[PDB]
Amino acid sequence: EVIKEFMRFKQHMEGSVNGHEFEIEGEGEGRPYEGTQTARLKVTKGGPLPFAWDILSPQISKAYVKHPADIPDYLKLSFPEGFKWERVMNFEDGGVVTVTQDSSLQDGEFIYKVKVRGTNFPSDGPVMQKKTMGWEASSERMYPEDGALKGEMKMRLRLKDGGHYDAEVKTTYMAKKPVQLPGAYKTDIKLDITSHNEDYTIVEQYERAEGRHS
Repeated sequence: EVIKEFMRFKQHMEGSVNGHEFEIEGEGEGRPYEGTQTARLKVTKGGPLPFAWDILSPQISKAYVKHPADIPDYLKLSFPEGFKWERVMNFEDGGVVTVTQDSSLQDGEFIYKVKVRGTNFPSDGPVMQKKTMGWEASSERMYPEDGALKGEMKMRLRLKDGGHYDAEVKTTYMAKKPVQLPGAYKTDIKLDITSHNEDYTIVEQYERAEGRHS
């Protein structure tokens, strides 16, 4: 079986937010059938970033989602060739992030390449002023459509001030081969930033994700 109980990944991310270009490299590890993983990220070009790390954190791994045996695990089944995903996050204040991502399995390790584009964040808003404080737990509504797997969710970012800053998120996950699509279900996800240096040029994260019937 190509996906072992323990799997590492390597990751390259590039992109721009509000005109600022960056690159990040990461390495992570986790237990795909348990839905858990951690990663060490570092900003390798464009640091320090003048925006909140938190808009980048959900772009850093859906092979690590626990599934019950009766929900086909389309994204695990796609390996070793892998899958691609594309996402839009529409933030409440008009900011937008679009993502394209490629996922493959090479010599026992997952390989991620991510391209992130964000724009129209207000300069006095919480993203450009770095006033965010991590994501509340999300529930992604998963469903087959057009021969792909889609996910929808409202994600909420905590704010330094006590409130929240929300995004509507839409993602399309497309396996490189037509492995078995599931029926509709939900995935419970919680992502934590477990360590960072002051300017977030060195960051660690943890995520747990588990699918269940809806």
